[PDB]
Amino acid sequence: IDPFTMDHLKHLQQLQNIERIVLSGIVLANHKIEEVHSVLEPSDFYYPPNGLFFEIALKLHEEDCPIDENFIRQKMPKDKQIKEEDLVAIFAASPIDNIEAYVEEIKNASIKRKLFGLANTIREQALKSSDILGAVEREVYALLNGST
Amino acid sequence: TMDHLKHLQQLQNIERIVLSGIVLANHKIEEVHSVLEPSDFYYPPNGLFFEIALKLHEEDCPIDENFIRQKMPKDKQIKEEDLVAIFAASPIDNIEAYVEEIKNASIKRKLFGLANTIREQALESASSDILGAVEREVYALLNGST
Amino acid sequence: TMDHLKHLQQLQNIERIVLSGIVLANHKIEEVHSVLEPSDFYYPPNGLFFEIALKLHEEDCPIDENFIRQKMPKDKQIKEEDLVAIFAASPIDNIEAYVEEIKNASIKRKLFGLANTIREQALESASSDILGAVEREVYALLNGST
Amino acid sequence: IDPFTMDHLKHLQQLQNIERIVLSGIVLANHKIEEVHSVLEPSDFYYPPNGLFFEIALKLHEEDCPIDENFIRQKMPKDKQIKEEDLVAIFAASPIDNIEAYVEEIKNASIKRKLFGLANTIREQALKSSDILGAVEREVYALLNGST
Amino acid sequence: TMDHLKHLQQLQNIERIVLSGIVLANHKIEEVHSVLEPSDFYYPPNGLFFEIALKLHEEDCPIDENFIRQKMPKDKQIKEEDLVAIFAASPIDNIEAYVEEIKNASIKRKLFGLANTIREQALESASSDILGAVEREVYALLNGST
Amino acid sequence: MDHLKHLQQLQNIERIVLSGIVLANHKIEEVHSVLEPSDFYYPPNGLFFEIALKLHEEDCPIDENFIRQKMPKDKQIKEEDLVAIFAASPIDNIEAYV
Amino acid sequence: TMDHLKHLQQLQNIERIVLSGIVLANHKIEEVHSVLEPSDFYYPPNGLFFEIALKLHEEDCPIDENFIRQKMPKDKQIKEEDLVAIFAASPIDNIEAYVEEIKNASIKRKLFGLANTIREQALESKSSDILGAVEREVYALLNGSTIEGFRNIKEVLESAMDLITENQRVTGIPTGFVQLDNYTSGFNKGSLVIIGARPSMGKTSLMMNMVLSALNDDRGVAVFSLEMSAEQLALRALSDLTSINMHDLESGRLDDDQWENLAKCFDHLSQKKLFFYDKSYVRIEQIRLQLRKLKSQHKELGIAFIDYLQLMQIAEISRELKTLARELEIPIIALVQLNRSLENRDDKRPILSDIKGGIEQDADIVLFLYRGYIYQMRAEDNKIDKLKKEEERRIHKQNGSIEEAEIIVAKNRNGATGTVYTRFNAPFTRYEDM
Amino acid sequence: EEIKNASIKRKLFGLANTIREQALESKSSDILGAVEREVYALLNGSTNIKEVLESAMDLITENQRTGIPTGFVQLDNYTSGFNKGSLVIIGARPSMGKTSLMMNMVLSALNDDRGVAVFSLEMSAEQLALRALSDLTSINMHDLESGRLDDDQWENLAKCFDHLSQKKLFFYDKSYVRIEQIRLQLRKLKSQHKELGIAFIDYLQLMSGSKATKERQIAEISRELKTLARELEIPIIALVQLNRS
Repeated sequence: IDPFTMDHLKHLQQLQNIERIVLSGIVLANHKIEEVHSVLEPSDFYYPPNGLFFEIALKLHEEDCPIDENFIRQKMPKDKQIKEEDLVAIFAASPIDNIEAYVEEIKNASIKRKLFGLANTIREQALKSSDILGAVEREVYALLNGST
Repeated sequence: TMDHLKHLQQLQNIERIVLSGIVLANHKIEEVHSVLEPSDFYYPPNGLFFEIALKLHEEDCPIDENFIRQKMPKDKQIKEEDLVAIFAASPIDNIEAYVEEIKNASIKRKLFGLANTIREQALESASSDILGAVEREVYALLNGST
Repeated sequence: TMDHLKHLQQLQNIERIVLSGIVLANHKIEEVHSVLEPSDFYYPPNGLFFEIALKLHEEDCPIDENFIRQKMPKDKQIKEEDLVAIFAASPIDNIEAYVEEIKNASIKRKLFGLANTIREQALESASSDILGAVEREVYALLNGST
Repeated sequence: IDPFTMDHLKHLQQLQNIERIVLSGIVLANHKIEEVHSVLEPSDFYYPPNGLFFEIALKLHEEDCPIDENFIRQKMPKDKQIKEEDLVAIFAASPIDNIEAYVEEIKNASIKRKLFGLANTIREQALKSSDILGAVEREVYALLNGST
Repeated sequence: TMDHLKHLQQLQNIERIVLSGIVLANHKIEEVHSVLEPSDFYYPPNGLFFEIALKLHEEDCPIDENFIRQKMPKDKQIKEEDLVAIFAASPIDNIEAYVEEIKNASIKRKLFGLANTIREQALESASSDILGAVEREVYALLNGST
Repeated sequence: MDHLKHLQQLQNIERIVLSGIVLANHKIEEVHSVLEPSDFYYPPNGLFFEIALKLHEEDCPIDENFIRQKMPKDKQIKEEDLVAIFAASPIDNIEAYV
Repeated sequence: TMDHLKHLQQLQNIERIVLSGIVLANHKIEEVHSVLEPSDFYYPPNGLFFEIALKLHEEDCPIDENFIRQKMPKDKQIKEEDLVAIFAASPIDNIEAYVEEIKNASIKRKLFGLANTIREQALESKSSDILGAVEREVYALLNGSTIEGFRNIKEVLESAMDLITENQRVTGIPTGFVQLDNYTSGFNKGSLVIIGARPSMGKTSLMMNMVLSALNDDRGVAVFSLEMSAEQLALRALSDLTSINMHDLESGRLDDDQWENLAKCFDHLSQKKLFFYDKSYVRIEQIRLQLRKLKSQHKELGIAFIDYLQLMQIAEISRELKTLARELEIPIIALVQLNRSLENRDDKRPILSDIKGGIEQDADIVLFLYRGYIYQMRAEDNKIDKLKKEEERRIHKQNGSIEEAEIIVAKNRNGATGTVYTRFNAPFTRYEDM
Repeated sequence: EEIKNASIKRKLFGLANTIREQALESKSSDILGAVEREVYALLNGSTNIKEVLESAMDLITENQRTGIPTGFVQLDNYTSGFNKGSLVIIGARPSMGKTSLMMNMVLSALNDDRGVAVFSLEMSAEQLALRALSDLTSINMHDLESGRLDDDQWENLAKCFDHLSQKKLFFYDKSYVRIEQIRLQLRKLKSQHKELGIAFIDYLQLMSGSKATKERQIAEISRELKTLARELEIPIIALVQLNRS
């Protein structure tokens, strides 16, 4: 955006780091992937390498394979490859016990992001209007199903 | 692309015709007000026009040039050009569709504003609190149409 | 694209960790050898390392710096840098997955070579004779994995 | 390829000629198309005009129409048209009785060709490896079904 | 693209072979005429050739160089080059397929002309009258093939 | 795989040289006298070199900041290489490395 | 992959740096304030910080953690995280560029504000008014930039006086000839000086002595030989130092007493600030560039010499050379080889116009070499030829090989025009001073 | 006029956007130059008998309402003072006292309290001032240049010092300025100071041929200068160094 208000950006800096740490803890604790996946999805990540990282992690756990640098490094989807910086930075992250609070944060950012595009969409729809009236209800059902 | 202005001029035209039809048919005001509110109009002179019309019908006073011209709220006055232009409009019978059409346009504006509101919510890195805001807006829109 | 080398360095790393884990846990050598062979390693010093380890376990001799350093085959010696680097590696428990992973890499190399072999067959305008070569290779691969 | 070893090319020169003669005999003997088709397919031809030639020949026999220059010349698929040189050269070919030995030759070349691309494929697969292990079996089933 | 001429030369060739086969086998003329007409030939000397052949068979006179050369209609004569070229053609047995093939080519020409006709109808901004023209053409084509 | 061994070493050497010039601004002259931006294998290194030259010509010192602002704004060097340059251990008399 | 404002947090760091440099060097605040202002700062605590710094400097009070923490305005409070971070910053010298760059950032800020402003201003319209607004904004920015500006003379006048009075307490670089310095008043800075001499007259030898005149004044000299190589040029100078004839020095043989004085002048010159460039037929721009380069490398450089200029236009060469003369603020001396049309004339004395795409004008001071004996000889030969149609050298050698020479001072901008007589020594090819 | 207004606005907005995006780069000097060029673009974009009759009225009304004093009444008998927007040129040989002579006429305008802009390419500003003080204090050049001055000379010196110091005087000693750069700088200074009624330049050297057009011609330069002369409506004076022929 064109607007620069010396803020909101730090929120982004925060969320990257959060995703990083979240991934790190699971690197250390392979089992946490279930409680993470129960909440977060690969698309839910802001930072794309983190989301892809998550995807690979999932595919590894489903075949009962432990999580570390090597596994990820070979089990690359070869459709997209992760930049080394993002890769290493995740392992570098300070792993903190009890991350269920942090998971919700990224879930929150994902909620926000899913909201913005939708808002733009429905805004554009109004330019036919009964269809937009229905569109509100459909978006409502979407969010309602999303939260619960 | 000069697109959007052409729609706006049209909605103005609709408001004109509606008001003209009410000028000719005083009784239609009930079925109009039953749907629309003064705030629901896009073009301000038309909305004010509507408000005055309401205040006249409530006191059993007929609606024509003279009445509006005199029963002005003296806080704001309607431009004579727009005023006469309303009377100049070709009045078409059974405008009940046109009424709801303007309802639709008002819905559009309220929608734009609401969507922008939640956009501002997205500007404020809160999300469960943000999640609730949608639900509250839903009740507003749901009650508005029905 | 600097791609392939990054995988090779990694497989080296895996071999390192595996050997380290065996250094710490002498008993794991049985479950390792049950799968892998000295020829199955990509990195030669690691394979030789493995061979020596085998010869030590067979004679009930423990595995550490001293043993390897002395029980050298004197036909080839392991570079000290690689040697120590093996000990330096972070040993991780239950490497049975890593073992099969290296098995997979060995499978990859044997595959490359086999495919190239049949490619050479295609270089030699023979085809029923060429047709048979695939079947013989099939038994080799089938027996290898199972 | 970059390699030139004064040989293997003559094999190619041979196979073109073989396809040519094979086609010629059927031009002379319309009935042989069945025993050819039972073995060879249009894709099995190295030289594309020969394969297309074969395709048209098949479509002509199925409607019980004899095989000569004219029939082919009109019943062009109009999606691809054959160069006149290749066309005439086939009829020009010396027709020899008992071609069942020659059919097998082109079948052989087709086997070789089908092999090479496959070899490259499976070579590339190894770069995930269990999938490649399965890939060997699938290629095996493919070739096994191909020969029998 | 030099395409279409190559087809035309071929159809000429077919007509040649057909006539040659009839030269060798006089009896085939019945099964030919049963299908084709003099007007049905593309190459005019071939059609005239056919006409003369018919007139000869009807009077129980055999068909060869001499007969054609003498039984010329004297309104039009066949070029000697084309004439001899007919005899030069390699005669192939059972040409009943070739006959219908030429029938097909004649069908093609009659089709081109018919389609062009209705095109001219479209040139004349008439349409129910124009609608009928298609139906009449349909009966013509339907009767022609069957 | 000796070729890529040389590759992984050359990346390091380029970085080293660049860092040495970071600390010793004046060395850029003897570098340019030999090397050119195209002479570099790793593109960000060449780009970096180019920027360094542009800074020296306007007699401006060389550090993390000078590069970041004076980005060609056609291309921005990925952070991973960029920092790694500064992280490189400085070694003197790199003329042989050059 | 790219996020705006990322560079900005880096931009803040620069402010931090500059402030730290001023912390260490209190005097730097003046040269900072002369450019930057408190509003010029992006990061507010830094700007107000600067404000405080100014208020403290004006009362002649040093700037430090103690002085800063105490003189708090109590209207705005600097966050602890920042406050410490500023002092914690690593101290950096030559922060002038950093100041300039922060000025750049502020400038950019004025840009973003004004650029948006004028557009909306123009939206309403009297478009002529909008135009005038553009003009006023233009003048505002122009005054704001202060890049290659004008003002002010009166300040520099005082320093220019304080410089000449200090020496009054020689005006330029010493020539070597007291006769010549009476007219030239020494080599004044940014002054273009040219010497046009005929070949073998001892031009190349004469130049080196004047080079030495600057070397004993410890002033950096850049030397440019296009046609000739450096080695010989050094050899002549040693021929003038060791007082040894050219041939003995060139051939190789030296006795016990001469090699000693030779080696004695050797390291003497070796330690002297001397630079060489023997590459042939260099272009004028390459000269400008290399001189920029060497002056950037060495501040000490106070004078330059070139030998010699070739005929191809001379006006533009002299122009760009005067340009560079005032640019690097040092007097530049180049040698020119005059046209042969000089000798076609009856009076073979060199004149200003003899080197004729136009005639050279840009030179401030022009000097000519004239040997009175060499043209006397030709007249005597002509008279002999006239007598047919109608030992002196050995005496010269026995005298001490001294001949009369004239150094014509034909051109001296806003000075005196005259001729000076100097004794020339033929074997050493040297001009004796008296 | 109104449609022209709209077009003007149209171009303006584009320019505004251009400069807006330019800031993202973060070379501010380049940005300054961009401002100057865009300014020139806008400025240039903006700017029979009955026609001449009006000017004929505006000329006599001006005399009823002559120029800037030269300093020499002899010369002012011919020149009739420095009329506004009039291009005047001086060709003089070197060392004749050209640099010295100009300053007297500078003083003549300064005593007329009209702002004078001075442009020295070849020489430095300081020296140019030193000659002026040499003419004010009536002291020989060398004494002022060397530094030693007695009680009576340093006194009259300091007395003329602040006297000239307060006068409306401007200087530009930067080397090798371009004609367009001159035009721009004069626009800037005239915009900064309205009072300035005259300008002086010393000096341009003549280069003939064809290679003299790209590397920097006085024929078109004099044209651009007449342009600016009528532009700022003030008489411009430049010094010329004639050829040796």
